[PDB]
Amino acid sequence: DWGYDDKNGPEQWSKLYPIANGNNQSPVDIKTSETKHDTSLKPISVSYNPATAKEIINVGHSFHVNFEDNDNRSVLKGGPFSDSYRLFQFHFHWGSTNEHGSEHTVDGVKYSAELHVAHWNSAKYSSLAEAASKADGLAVIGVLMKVGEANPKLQKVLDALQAIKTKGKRAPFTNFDPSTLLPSSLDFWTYPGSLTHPPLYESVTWIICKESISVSSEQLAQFRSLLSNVEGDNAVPMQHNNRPTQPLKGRTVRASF
Ligand SMILES: NS(=O)(=O)c1ccc(NC(=O)NCCNCc2ccccc2F)cc1
Ligand SMILES: [Zn+2]
Repeated sequence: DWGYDDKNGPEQWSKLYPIANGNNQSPVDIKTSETKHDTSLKPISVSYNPATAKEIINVGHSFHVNFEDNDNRSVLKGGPFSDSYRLFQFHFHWGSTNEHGSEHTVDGVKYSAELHVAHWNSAKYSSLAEAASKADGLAVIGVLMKVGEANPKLQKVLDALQAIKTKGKRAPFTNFDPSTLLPSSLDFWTYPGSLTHPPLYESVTWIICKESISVSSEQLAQFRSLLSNVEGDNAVPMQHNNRPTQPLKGRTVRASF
């Protein structure tokens, strides 16, 4: 059972998952003086149907908001992609204090949290299960979350957490368009990488937004008040779930701007 504590956490994941030391691991530190602007990168285009929102789940180390993915009602296009990618989930990462919590960093700067909006390649594969291990299978948008003013677009998400306080609880989460959480500008960096926790598949084309979104200190406290234990056990708050940045190993981070 992998986790984020000292015994089962990121520094130990390679014992069970050798790809943790691979050549396309995520997240990374984006050094802006080493990024390569690419004129072939098209703008990011997201078109999400709020009717595809399905369910919110406490998965023990985090929580997930999942989406119906039987058709192309909610898709990501453009950027580095020729294929359409189908939305299936968004979630967050955070840290134990405000000074860190993001997974990606920019010129060494750590933000307080990070939003991940995940999609799978339905042009080429028939299911998330098939796509998840393919090099071109997944596309995740990452948004860095900077501590500051309370973000009202987070409100439905935050209000839902009281119904999924402990591990394994789930509840309907409907009529929600997560493009409302994205920053005003979709200028981005992109690089080939991986899932940021086990099974750590090197299957993700990352889209990291240049512009951050805000989150308040109290909103972050709501994330950290989620419990990793099952109902009835001693409460164990979800204090953090961000992986340290990993070596680029010769990869190039491209810039759309
Ligand atoms: N933080 S993140 O990089 O945005 C991120 C991290 C993890 C996930 N999880 C995920 O994709 N599960 C789907 C796996 N497909 C089913 C499957 C097939 C074969 C073996 C195992 C298995 F579960 C998503 C995004
Ligand atoms: Zn994530």
